[PDB]
Amino acid sequence: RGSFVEMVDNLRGKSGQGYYVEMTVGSPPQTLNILVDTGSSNFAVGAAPHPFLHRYYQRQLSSTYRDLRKGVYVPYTQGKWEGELGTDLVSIPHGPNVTVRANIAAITESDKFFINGSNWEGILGLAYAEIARPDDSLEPFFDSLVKQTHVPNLFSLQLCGAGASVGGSMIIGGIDHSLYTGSLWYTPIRREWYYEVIIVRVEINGQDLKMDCKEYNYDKSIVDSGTTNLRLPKKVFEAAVKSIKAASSTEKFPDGFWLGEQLVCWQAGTTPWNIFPVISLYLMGEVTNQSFRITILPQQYLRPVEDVATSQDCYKFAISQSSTGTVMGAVIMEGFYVVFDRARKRIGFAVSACHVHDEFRTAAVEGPFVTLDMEDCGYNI
Ligand SMILES: C[C@]1(c2cc(NC(=O)c3cnc(OCF)cn3)ccc2F)N=C(N)SCC12CCS(=O)(=O)CC2
Repeated sequence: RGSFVEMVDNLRGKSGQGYYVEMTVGSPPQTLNILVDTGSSNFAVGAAPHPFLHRYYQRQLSSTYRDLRKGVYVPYTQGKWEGELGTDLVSIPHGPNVTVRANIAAITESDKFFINGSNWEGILGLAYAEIARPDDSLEPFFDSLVKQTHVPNLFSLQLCGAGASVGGSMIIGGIDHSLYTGSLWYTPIRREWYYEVIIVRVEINGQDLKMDCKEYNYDKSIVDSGTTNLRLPKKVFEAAVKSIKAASSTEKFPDGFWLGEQLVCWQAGTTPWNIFPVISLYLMGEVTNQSFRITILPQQYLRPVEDVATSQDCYKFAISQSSTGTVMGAVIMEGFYVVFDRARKRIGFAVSACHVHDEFRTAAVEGPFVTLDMEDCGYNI
């Protein structure tokens, strides 16, 4: 407990292409890069020679593979992934020294699932059984790991981010104190499906948005390492933007930029960070009527876009509207060291030692604060 040097820096990626960890599957071990995803619950890997993929899982080569004789079909708005369920021996080379028999969805067809140019071939769904596909009988990887080893029921993420290569750490079964400054503050996991949390108050540059409790969590708030943006519910997004525009009145920008429909650029080394507000989410504390506050910088919500071939320091506004509730994606998580305390049904937040900041302002985790009716920020059908 406390120092996990072997796991420090085990996360890699490219800006906007997520964070991945090296894993091995089967015997002999087939190495794959796997996207760390706290927003889903399936261990799903490419199993066929899709042209975008560096490699893929080849079941024929593995003496420990076991077929479950069940397909799985996961559709969504932009496309789909489908696969054949099995189990096999799984390890994380830069994780604990254990091998687990876990479920593997072997991907055999997809549409707009894999990213062209990316270096990952699969997705580690780290959320709970209730949202595993096809159903909650399919035990998620982390449940198998805890059930089969002496690994504590906890993991933490330091997602580092650029300011294009990213990095960070996934501490399996513990916390590394060198990855954060100040103290951890815990928010309760409302229900064990996604990592669900309750946002209790929103401030832009210290100004309360003044909306009802309930809107911030309509229909859900989640902590999601598989989403880039801070995604806010429609009404919350509107009020936030009105406020951000107002705070950034010194320089004007087209209306499309705020909808992430176009980019905006400055001359190199001359970004006016200072003209942009801090954003504060207050989270339900551990104790009745107690809350804490996390604060992100423009360095977190203005993402550097290197990819633009039509221009030779451009940025994307990475706060966006949602119909699925609040999603605290990379925009949030790049500010903090995030502890998913599954054992104690809570998520810790602390200032990330690696978060990108300037000489003037820092990402912050502050408390305690007094907030009443925090249960009422929560949503029910
Ligand atoms: C499985 C999935 C997913 C995420 C990603 N992410 C990235 O690629 C990325 C990129 N950059 C990120 O941060 C910045 F690096 C962070 N995640 C890819 C495939 C997926 F299948 N996981 C998520 N947490 S939400 C989209 C989703 C779930 C909902 S759904 O089924 O409607 C579509 C797919």
